[PDB]
Formats: sequence, structure tokens, C-alpha cells
Amino acid sequence: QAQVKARQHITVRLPKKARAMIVGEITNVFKDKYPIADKLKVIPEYDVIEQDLCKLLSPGFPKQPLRVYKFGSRITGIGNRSSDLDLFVDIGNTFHTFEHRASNATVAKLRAMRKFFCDSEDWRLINFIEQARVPIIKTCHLPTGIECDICLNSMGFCNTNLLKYIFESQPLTQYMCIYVKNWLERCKLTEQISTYSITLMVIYFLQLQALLPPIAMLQIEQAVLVGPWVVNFAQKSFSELGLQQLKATVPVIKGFLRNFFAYFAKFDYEHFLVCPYIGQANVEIAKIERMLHARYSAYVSDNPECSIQLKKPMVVQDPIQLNHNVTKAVTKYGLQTFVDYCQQTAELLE
RNA sequence: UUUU
Ligand SMILES: [Mg+2]
Ligand SMILES: [Mg+2]
Repeated sequence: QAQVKARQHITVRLPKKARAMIVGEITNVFKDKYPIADKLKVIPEYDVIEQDLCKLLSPGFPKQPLRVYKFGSRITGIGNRSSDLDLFVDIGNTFHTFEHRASNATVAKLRAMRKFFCDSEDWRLINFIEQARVPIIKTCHLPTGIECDICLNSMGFCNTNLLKYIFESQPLTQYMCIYVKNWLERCKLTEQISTYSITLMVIYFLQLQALLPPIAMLQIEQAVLVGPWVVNFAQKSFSELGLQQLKATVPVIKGFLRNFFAYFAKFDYEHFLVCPYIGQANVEIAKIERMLHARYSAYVSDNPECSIQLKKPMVVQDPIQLNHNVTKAVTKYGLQTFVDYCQQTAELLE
């Protein structure tokens, strides 16, 4: 539904559902959605899901290692009761193996898992996505009714741990991510700009305010790796880095949110990228690849096809899987819509 | 293009 392409000189209007949230009192996140989201980091239903996954799959893979990992918005603390649950099933100590493109061994495991879900009475198979970069099974866990995305890739679990450390260290980050997440949904932009992408933009914004560390700062070398990617981070106390941990009040949340939207309304996406790995302002698309760690340089030297896709309208770099522009699918019209909504949202916050 |  691109009116933007036809009338690029016209600001695409902020949807009313979004307008009414922004214009309305922001207290909902501070007093209602945050307690829900915090409680959803741990609930008994997750245990049932993990247990049922082990019961279902252990026969098919008779005596090999099997371990289930939870990740996604629920685990980091920005989920809601309708959120799905993302799960990484490690079969055969596959955790530390990174697959740029899903290997045949990986895809083979996924096809076998599919049949178990159909046959089982406890699960309802929804989708089988072998073609996606991260192949997943979408299935409903009928006992709890919770929709699950099952994958064989450990990177999601790894960046969920990073997010959880950030949120707990600097709770303002969590409040902001819950707000922009709901904003994104009311703006109907989730198909282009994901919740995860906007979380990285919030973290990067807060890094520029000297309230969060650069992720590279937390990885000075021993290192834990998933292929060429450094997935461990030093859980340094923010006091040790001089980072003050703010008391998140409605006024302070509202001020950072307004500055967040204002910043990305005026951000130069043509020459710069969102870079929580470097965590410094004005990180140029032209110089980013030379600022990455030796394992990336080594990895792209032998595999140039695996380098980060920088020839896109919007570049947001995953701070761990440094070869991943998480906004690579955003179109110039989708970006323009995002910019317009940011602009109009910043105004409504004053 | 589809998890994060
Ligand atoms: Mg999820
Ligand atoms: Mg999911």
C-alpha cells in the first residue's frame, strides 16, 4: 500500500492507531506492559514446552545430544501474552557451528522434525520454512496454546543473552524497546522493520548517549565463538565503565523516546549505519568493514559472498553476527515511511 | 525474503 511511491514529496501520515498511543498518556508501558513483559521472562509454560520438545524428538534422534534453548522477546523481557516463543533445538552439539546458508545436514534434521509435529497430538504444525535464511518450523504447542518458532541456529539465543544483559543493566533500554515495539505494530511496519531491528536501534541510540557500552568494548580478549562470530561478552558492571544506571521515570522515558525518534527521523541512512558493535556516532557505511574484528576480516577474505550487505537503503548491523544487515529487506519506500513516522512521532512527544 |  505505497502512496509513498506516487507522492514522494508528501509525508505519509502517521496511522491513527499509532497517533492515539503517542498522543495518549505514556503511563501504560511504565505501569502495565512492563510488569507483564518482565513476568513473561520466566513462566511455567516454558518448562512444559521444553519438556514436550525433548519427549517428542528424543526417539527420532535415538542417542545423540539434544538441548533446547529459549530466546526472543519473551526471554529478554519485552514480550506480551500474544508473543510467540522462539526455540533453538541443538541436535548433535551443533551450537558452535555457524551456517551462512543452511547446510544439507541442518535442513535434513528440519524435515525429520516436521513429521514428528504433524503426527504428535500435542503440536499443530503451521509452517515449514526451508527456504528462509534461518529455516524454521512454526508450530502451536496445544497444551499451552503458545505459538513456537523452532530453528537449528544458535545465534538468536546468543543475541538474546546480550539483550538480557543490556536490559537488566540499563532498564531504560527495556522500557524504550517495549514502547517502540508497540509503536512499530501500530504503525504496521513489522513486516519491513522487525522488533529486533528496532531494539538494535534503541541500543545504538543509547550508546550514543553514553548510557550503554559498545559491544566491541565487552569482547576484548577467552572468547566463545559460533563459527566466526564472538557470542560471549564480558558482563562488566556498568559502574566499572562509568555508566550510570538511570531511574526510569515517565518523564525520562518520554525524553529519550522523543530524542530517539527525532534522531532516526534525521539520520543519514545513505552514508551511515546503525552500529551497536562500534557504539559510536556517525559510523560510515564506507569504512565499517575495516573496523570489524579479525575473524570477520578473515571470514570475508575467504568468503566474500558472506560479507555484510551494505548496498541497501537501511543498514542496521547485528552486533554479534557482524555480517548481518538486519534491515536488508527494507525498501526505499519502507525507509521513507519509517522516517516520516519517526518525524511525526517526535513532534507529538514535543 | 520469512527466527533473533
Ligand atoms: Mg519471537
Ligand atoms: Mg518467531
